[PDB]
Amino acid sequence: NDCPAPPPGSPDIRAIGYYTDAARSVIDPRLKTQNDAAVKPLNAFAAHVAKFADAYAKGADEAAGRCALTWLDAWARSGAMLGRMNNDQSDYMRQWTHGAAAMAYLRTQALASEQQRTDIETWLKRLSAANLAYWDNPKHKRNNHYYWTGVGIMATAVATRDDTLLNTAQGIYRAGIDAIEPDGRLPMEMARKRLALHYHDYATAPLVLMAEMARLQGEDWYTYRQGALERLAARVADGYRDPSWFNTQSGAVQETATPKASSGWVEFYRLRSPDPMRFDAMHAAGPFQDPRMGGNLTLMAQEGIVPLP
Repeated sequence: NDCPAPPPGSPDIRAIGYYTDAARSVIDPRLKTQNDAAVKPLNAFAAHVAKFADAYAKGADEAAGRCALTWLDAWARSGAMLGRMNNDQSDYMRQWTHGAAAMAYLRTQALASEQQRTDIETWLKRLSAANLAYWDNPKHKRNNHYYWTGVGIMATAVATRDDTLLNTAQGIYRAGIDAIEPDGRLPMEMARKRLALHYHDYATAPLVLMAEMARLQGEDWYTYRQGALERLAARVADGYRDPSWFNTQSGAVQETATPKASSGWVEFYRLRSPDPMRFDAMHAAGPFQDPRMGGNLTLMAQEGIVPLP
C-alpha cells in the first residue's frame, strides 16, 4: 500500500503552550506532552507529505509525488486548519503546517491534476491570508514565528506564480534581515536565555529557505543588505562550536544541543557564504531532514528544491 488513504484534516487546531518562564525557555513536561498529542495529526501529515516529496525527488517514482498531492488535496477539500485557532500556539502550528504543505506542493506540483491545482492552491492562498492576518495585531511580536510564516507564503507564491504573495514573502524576509544587529544578534531571540542560540538557529532557517526559494524565480535575495545574514549565520555556527558569546549576550548558559532538522539551512547557506568552512562542523552533524522546510535539506541543497518534471 504505497499511497494510503489520507488522514482526516480538521478545520480546527487546539495546541497548548508549554513554557514555564517569561523568556519561554524552560519546558513544562506535562504541557509538552499535552501539546504533542494535540498536534500529532498536524506533525504526522507534514512528515508524510515531505517523505512522499523526498521519494518523488529520487526519480522514477511519480506515484510518490502523486501521493503527496492526493494528501494535500484531501486537506484542502476539508478546509483543514481554516477554522478555530495559554498562548498563540495554535497559530504557530498553522504557520508551520502551512509551510510544510506549501513546500510539498511546491516540490510535487508538476504532477498535479487541474482538479488538485484548484483545490490545493485555493487552500494554500487562504492559509497565506489567515496566517498573514495574525500578524496584523501589533501585540503579536515578530520573532522567528514571523519569519516562519514567510515559508508557507513564499512556497505558495512561487507555486501559484502570485506576485503579490511573492512581495508579501519578500517583505517578511527583509524584515528578518533588517532586524539583525551589527553584531549579528536578533534581539527577540537573544531574549530567550538558555535557548538563545537555539532560536538564532531557528530564525535563520526560514530566512535561508525563503532566499533559496527566491532563486526558483530568478532572484537573488541574498544580495539584500548583504553581510547581515552572514553575521547571523556565522554566530549560529560559532555558537554550536562554543556557546560563550551567547552565554555572555543572553545572560544564561546555553542548553547543550547539537544541530538537527531545521539546522539544515546550513546545507544551502554553506554554498553562499564568503567563509563556507565555518559551517563544516554543522554540516558534519547531518544529513538534515525537516518537513517544515520541505523534507531532506541535505539532498535539496545538492539537487535543487524542485525536481525537474
